[PDB]
Amino acid sequence: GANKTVVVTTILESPYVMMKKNHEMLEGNERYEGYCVDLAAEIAKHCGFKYKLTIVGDGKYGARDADTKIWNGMVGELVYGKADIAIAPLTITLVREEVIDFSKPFMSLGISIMIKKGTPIESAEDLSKQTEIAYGTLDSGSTKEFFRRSKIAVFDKMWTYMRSAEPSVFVRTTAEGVARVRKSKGKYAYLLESTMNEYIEQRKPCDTMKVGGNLDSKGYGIATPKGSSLGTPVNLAVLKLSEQGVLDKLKNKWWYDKGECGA
Amino acid sequence: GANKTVVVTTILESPYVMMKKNHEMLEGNERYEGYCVDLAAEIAKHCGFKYKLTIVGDGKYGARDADTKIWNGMVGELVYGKADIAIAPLTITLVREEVIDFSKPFMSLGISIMIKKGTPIESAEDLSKQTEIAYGTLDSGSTKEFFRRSKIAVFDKMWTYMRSAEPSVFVRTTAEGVARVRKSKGKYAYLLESTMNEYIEQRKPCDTMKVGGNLDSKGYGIATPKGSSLGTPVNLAVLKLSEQGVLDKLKNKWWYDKGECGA
Ligand SMILES: CC(C)S(=O)(=O)NC[C@@H](C)c1ccc(-n2cc(CO)c(C(F)(F)F)n2)cc1
Ligand SMILES: N[C@@H](CCC(=O)O)C(=O)O
Ligand SMILES: N[C@@H](CCC(=O)O)C(=O)O
Repeated sequence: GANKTVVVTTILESPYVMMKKNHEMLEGNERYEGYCVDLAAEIAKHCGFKYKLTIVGDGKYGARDADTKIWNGMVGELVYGKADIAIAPLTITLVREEVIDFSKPFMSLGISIMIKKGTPIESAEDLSKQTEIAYGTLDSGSTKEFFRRSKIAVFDKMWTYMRSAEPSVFVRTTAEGVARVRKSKGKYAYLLESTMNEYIEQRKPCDTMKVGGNLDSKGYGIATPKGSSLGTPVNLAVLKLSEQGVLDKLKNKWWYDKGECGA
Repeated sequence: GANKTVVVTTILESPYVMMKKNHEMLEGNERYEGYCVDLAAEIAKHCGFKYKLTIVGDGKYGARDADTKIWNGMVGELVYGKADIAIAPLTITLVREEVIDFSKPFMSLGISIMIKKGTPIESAEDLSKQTEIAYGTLDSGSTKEFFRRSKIAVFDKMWTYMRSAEPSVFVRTTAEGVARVRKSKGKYAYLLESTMNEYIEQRKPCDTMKVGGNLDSKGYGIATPKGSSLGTPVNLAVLKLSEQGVLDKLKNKWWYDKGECGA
């Protein structure tokens, strides 16, 4: 039919979407800033639609409950028609690509290790061969699923430890996992996406480090309900923005230019 | 209808598709080896189709002639229905994504600089600020198009030089550009994709080097004619292979394990 204001689902995750400090003075899309706030503005311009940013109610990326088969998070908001598009650091996975459409990826990432500086760990293999330092992942996301499914020996060894560890090694939010690394005196390491890991390393108090190579190679995509009319224009817009240098400019804006830990 | 043997278009490009040395003893798909030979076998298995590898007649990736609007290369083979699928290091671009379907990317790359070891160049900026050392790209591909379209100052400066340079800085095949770097005593630098650059650096005579960071961020996709029934199963297969670790294993097989220049 006639063009309608598009409901965008997204998630509070630095530096993608962040509440402006004075947000209670502000209304609508003006409450928020970040890489995905900027990317939403670009996508909507290039597709000629009006839109409203909404933070996912349950604060989750998206996983399907094994008993109910109900999708939660941003994936769930698309699946049940509560949002028209998800513009967020939402990982392209086979289990999701089957229930939602994903654009070509707008950013690459791989799973990585965050340590408190000085922690005697340089790799996933190192983590797996010891017990002094606990380690975990975010709940309700692609990292946790990577470990759960992995048939690779070292990651399977890691998963077997993590699923049964006490107290729990899993966290609800990235901020929580970061707080735990910062406050555990080197006795907790966090497995999170390289992109997030990199942003945090350049933020005060400058007490974390990314170590080792990435565990996998993947991407974030703009997601739409399966068969949405938005899917095609959205994908073309991501490719156009890539080719125009805009994605690179936005990455520099929200990563390099936001660096607080020196050169 | 009933399932038919799929015609695969591909291109002789190391280490993706390479003639086996004894190929005149061999027939059909057995003539060829490489990353994309292996990837084709995996894709066809996961999609349950039989297939025939064919080398693109004109030896080109795909560009559209500005006067005729006729597509050449592997893109042209898809557009005119001479091939059912292209399984090759074929770059996802907006001009192509509009005439063919691309899978989610199976490998990432960026444009990069190849020099003869000892060449006093470390970046694109360095190349642009001098004239002693000539530099160019492959014809009929995404690298040449990147420079031609770029609105970025340094790349526009590079393009202005390259388009008018004499003798021509452009080459028909990657092997030709590599030969020119090797035989020009440091007076020619070649702009090519990081993936290819990396493979060549680890091959005898070990006389080239990749320098500087990548100029862009993009990917190779499996391409199909627009609206092909193969598009969906092919994409799911790429995601499944990614998640299974197969793409990483194949990268190690054809890059790291093929290294001839030491550690
Ligand atoms: C035209 C650009 C917008 S594009 O689409 O290339 N995307 C732009 C860039 C940043 C990108 C490239 C490849 C990937 N990627 C995803 C996967 C797995 O899905 C893999 C691999 F190869 F490691 F398996 N790479 C993710 C992101
Ligand atoms: N980007 C991930 C969330 C972060 C993580 O799982 O580490 C997802 O889409 O589920
Ligand atoms: N992968 C490129 C060819 C190599 C290049 O242009 O450097 C393409 O699809 O056109």
